[PDB]
Amino acid sequence: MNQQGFVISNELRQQQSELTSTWDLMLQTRINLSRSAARMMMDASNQQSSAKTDLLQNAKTTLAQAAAHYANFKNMTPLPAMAEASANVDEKYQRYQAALAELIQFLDNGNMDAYFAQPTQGMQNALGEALGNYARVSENLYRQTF
Amino acid sequence: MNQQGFVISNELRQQQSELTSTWDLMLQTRINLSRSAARMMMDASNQQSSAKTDLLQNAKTTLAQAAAHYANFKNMTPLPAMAEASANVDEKYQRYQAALAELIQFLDNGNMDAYFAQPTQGMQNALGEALGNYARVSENLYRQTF
Repeated sequence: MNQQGFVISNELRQQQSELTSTWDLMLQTRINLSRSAARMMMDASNQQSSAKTDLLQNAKTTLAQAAAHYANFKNMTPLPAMAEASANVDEKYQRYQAALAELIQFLDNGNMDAYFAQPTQGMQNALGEALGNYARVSENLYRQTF
Repeated sequence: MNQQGFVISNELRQQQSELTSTWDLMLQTRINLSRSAARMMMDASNQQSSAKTDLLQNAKTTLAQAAAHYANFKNMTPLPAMAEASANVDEKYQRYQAALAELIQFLDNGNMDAYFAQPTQGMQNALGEALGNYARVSENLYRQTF
């Protein structure tokens, strides 16, 4: 229907929002984990809450928040035009969320070797790429509506 | 003019694009610097290009790319409705771009102490916040046009 433009617009609006929230968060989680891993050597110092003192904790919350965000995005059924794009993103998200979930495990148990061996970058890049696509396909939509 | 909707739309389209590119990049630069700082201790190993071996180099390019992006955004005069928002973002960007430029200096000269003392987070958060505003004000625009 004519007036339905807004309901199908705000939907494609929130799909983009929380999606950019997820990325912003996993991107902030990887930096938090590095601040913990970096300081888990010569410049340790802090004894109160050893290991999980400050940034490790902040990196558990940031992933938790990115999980909460995406959970909504996945809750919304993708438009027929965006089905193949949404899936590509979902898959790429699975790998990277997992990668970070394991980096948190690694930092919890002092597994530095494991930490620095996982090729986290490729999985981050794989997700960004899928994101740029979804966005392209997504913006195109409105342009194919004005 | 009536048809001008597209020229004023695509403009507010690219302003948002390259702006999200900048953030994505500084967010990727801080993670690169941590990978370098983290490994600039027990798990060094690599002798080819010591210090500036891999991630330090990648972190110079990512900032360089984020600089290139924003340079465009700043090149575009802000709409009367977005002037006060664009400025708030500019300022907050100045602090954080600088913060990262110095973390690169720190990692180049082995200044680990300086590296872990700068309160990078507050400046990142200060920028994200200003970004959420600009976005709000920016999205509102089209909604105040449909």
